[PDB]
Amino acid sequence: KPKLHITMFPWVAIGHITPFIHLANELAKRGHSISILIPKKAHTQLGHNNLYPDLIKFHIVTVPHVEGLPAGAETASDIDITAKNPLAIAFDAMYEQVETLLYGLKPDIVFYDFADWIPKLAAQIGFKTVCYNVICASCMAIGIVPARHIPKDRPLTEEELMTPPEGYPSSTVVLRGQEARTLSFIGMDYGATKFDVRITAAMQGCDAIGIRTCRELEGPMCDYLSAQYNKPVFLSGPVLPESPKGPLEEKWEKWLNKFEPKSVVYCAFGSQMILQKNQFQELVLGFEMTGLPFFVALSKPHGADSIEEALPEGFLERVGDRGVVHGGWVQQTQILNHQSVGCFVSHCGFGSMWESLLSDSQIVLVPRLADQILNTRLLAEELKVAVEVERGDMGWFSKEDLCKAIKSVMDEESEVGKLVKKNHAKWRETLVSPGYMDNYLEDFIQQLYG
Amino acid sequence: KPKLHITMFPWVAIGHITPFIHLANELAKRGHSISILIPKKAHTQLGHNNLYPDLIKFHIVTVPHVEGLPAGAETASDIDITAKNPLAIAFDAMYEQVETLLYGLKPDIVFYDFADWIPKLAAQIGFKTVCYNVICASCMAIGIVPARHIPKDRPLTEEELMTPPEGYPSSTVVLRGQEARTLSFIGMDYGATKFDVRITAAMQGCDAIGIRTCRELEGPMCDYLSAQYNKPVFLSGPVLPESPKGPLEEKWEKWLNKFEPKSVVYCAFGSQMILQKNQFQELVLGFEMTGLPFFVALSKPHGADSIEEALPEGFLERVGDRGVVHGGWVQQTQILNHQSVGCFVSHCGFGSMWESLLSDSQIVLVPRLADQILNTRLLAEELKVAVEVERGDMGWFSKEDLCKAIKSVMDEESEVGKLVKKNHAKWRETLVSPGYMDNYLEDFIQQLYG
Ligand SMILES: O=c1ccn([C@@H]2O[C@H](COP(=O)(O)OP(=O)(O)O)[C@@H](O)[C@H]2O)c(=O)[nH]1
Ligand SMILES: O=c1ccn([C@@H]2O[C@H](COP(=O)(O)OP(=O)(O)O)[C@@H](O)[C@H]2O)c(=O)[nH]1
Repeated sequence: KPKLHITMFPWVAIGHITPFIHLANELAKRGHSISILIPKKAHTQLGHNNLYPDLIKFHIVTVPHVEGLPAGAETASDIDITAKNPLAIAFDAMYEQVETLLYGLKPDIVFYDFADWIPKLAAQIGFKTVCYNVICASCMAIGIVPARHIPKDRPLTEEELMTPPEGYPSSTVVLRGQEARTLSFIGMDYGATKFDVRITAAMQGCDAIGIRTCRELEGPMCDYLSAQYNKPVFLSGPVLPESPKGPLEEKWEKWLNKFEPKSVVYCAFGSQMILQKNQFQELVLGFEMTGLPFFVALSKPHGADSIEEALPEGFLERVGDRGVVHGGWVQQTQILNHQSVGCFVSHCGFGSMWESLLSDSQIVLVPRLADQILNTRLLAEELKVAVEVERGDMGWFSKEDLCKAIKSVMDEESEVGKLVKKNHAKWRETLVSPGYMDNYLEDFIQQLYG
Repeated sequence: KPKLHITMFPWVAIGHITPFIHLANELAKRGHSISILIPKKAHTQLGHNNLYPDLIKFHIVTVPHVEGLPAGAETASDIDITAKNPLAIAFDAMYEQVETLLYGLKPDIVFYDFADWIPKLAAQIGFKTVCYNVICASCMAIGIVPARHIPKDRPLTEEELMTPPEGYPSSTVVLRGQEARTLSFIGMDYGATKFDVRITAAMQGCDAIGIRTCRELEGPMCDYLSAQYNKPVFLSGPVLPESPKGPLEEKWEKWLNKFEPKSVVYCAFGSQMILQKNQFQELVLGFEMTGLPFFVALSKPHGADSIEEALPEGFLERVGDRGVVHGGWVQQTQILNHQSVGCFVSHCGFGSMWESLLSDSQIVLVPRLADQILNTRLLAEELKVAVEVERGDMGWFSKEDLCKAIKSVMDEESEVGKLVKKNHAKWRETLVSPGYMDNYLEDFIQQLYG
């Protein structure tokens, strides 16, 4: 059969564009032609990521200036929350450029997420569509689904956000009372329409729903979504990029080598999150309390001159060589693979979650966003491969709760540590077995053909 | 099941508002609540048509004055072609009042045709929409459809207008040669946008397409439109208003009784058309040529003192009592049912088309507008229940051509006459069968519930 030509049109945020590029590389690796339509700044930012330049082509789309849009703003990273609606309205206004490009490109299949109008173009130009979602299936399933009723005129109440929709498959993968605000985005105003109206049309318009997940983790959610929207659900798999090769930085390798195997606690909260100073101080003190060696790589809190200035007084001298607090970017995958590292404290962001699952380190989760919480519930509560830190009203976490969670996994005495480790081993050796990722890619491509 | 609440917002023309009222009367008969939004002058003209005042409510919308709009102009009837764009801009400018009214009415379903912005209000307020078209499916299918490409700049050449879209279901229901201009409206500027842009958004925005037609006549057209737009198509049926059950004027009953049964040729061209004097004279001369009794009810040409003054010299003396030319409105349906009448010459306007099909009279068609031509092609060529008069460059028809058409159906010898009568009898027996109209309405309502 001939290779497919697929055009991708993602929402204008780095967190959306990058996974599409990851999918595009896996598809082009199998010989399909991919055209990706993105703003100029994102292309300059992410242009090196193209691994198959003959097959993968970038086409620049101009972001129209509209009332309220800051000058030079093309992506979600450029704007603060005040400009949310104008960016969305600017995103909707590139309909007519996208129509012009698609007429020339003539793709077999178009991938989109937030552009609910693309199916209108599918009927006009004649192409199939996949609604491809980088975020968790549970988020979609618990949030914007026909079973849940969302009022047009008023926001959802906290109890409405807390209560899962009728037929929702899990009692475990649920939000609590204080975490409801994390789901309030589903009904938020997003340009001309509210977000749930936009997503509902995107899901109903597509030929198929695409989810960046695997059945073993999220099978019940995908079926619920398939029943709810009466659409086939295609699972690409996680589509994890090849993790960085080359030697780990020698200073870190030397410092880690001072410690015993599996004895070091590594902490990182992804590339986006920046903690507030009081939470930052509370976190480092929690690590100090454990008495174990710790390596924490975190951005300094906003407006702080340095990591040291943000630190609580006397912290450095007491810790000595036990711990490192580092303001810079680090080779996370190489550090996790180091023999000295035995525990990973993360926010359960998508990349960190999969790296934790693939690693042999103990998993401790401090989620902030709604997906991180739901994925934390899956890992800690449903699968019991991890423990979750208890958290306060704003998501705030105390040093005692963080210390107790780390100790619960790290001590050889602790029964919970043995239990999560045994469960973690069983999932890992499913997840790392040869062909597991590739089977998802192949079946996904085969589903595109249907 | 609970009754539906339906709001109708038709384009500001009497020819659009009245059929919407016809559907509204039929829907209210089955207990649904209808709110109809129209300008004040249209309400005074059409208010008596409301048969179910508890269920059907009129809400007045003010037509804003905008640059170039004639004073007091609220409908297409008020304005000449010079004001076409100002009327459209005024129609589009009543967006704010319609939005305010829709917030108050809170309808389940909204019916619209030219108001392409209505689906945007649907997304904001939360209602389903039907794009309801009084004009025939064939006109929609041949004209503004994704398969046809219309430049947003230059106009569609006569050969482009002549050529039907790719996949168009009929070879027969097509425009010929100099008729191409009759379709030129599809690309015309209509206020801020060109007409095909407005209709394309309206068709793509709706939840379903509604057509005032039946599957038996126009089924392939409806399917083509459904495939082209990837939308459900709902067939209301013709929704014919009940004929005015009144005694026929005695003078006409007496004059018709002078002649033999099925021997009289009746001619009328609808409620809108006014012939030019030269075409008017050519028409009456064609009737005289036939030698048959004739009754033609036509408006006198614009600016003419009387029908008699417009007549070619000597016409009334030669015809005597054989024929009548009447400048006034007549009871068309009762005259058709009179036993003396055997033939109906019409312009194939929508009402005259259905009345001819339901009658036992022979059908002779002289179409002027694009919908009238396509429906003439369906009746005369596709089904062969009628004959068509040949027409000249401007739609002009010669008196010799009209005489030959009438003689082809009226002469008992004519093989063509026997054929159209038999075919007409077959269709009439289907069309008048009990429950035929009501089944379409009931199925239409059931589709609305969906
Ligand atoms: O110091 C750091 C922090 C993060 N990451 C990488 O950043 C990626 C994205 O983080 P994740 O998806 O876990 O969370 P997010 O960045 O989306 O908030 C992961 O693959 C991590 O390996 C890294 O290499 N070094
Ligand atoms: O002298 C006349 C002319 C017309 N009609 C009626 O006017 C209606 C509208 O005509 P049609 O829809 O055929 O053409 P249009 O008015 O749309 O051009 C038809 O139902 C005719 O029966 C009538 O009763 N008397």
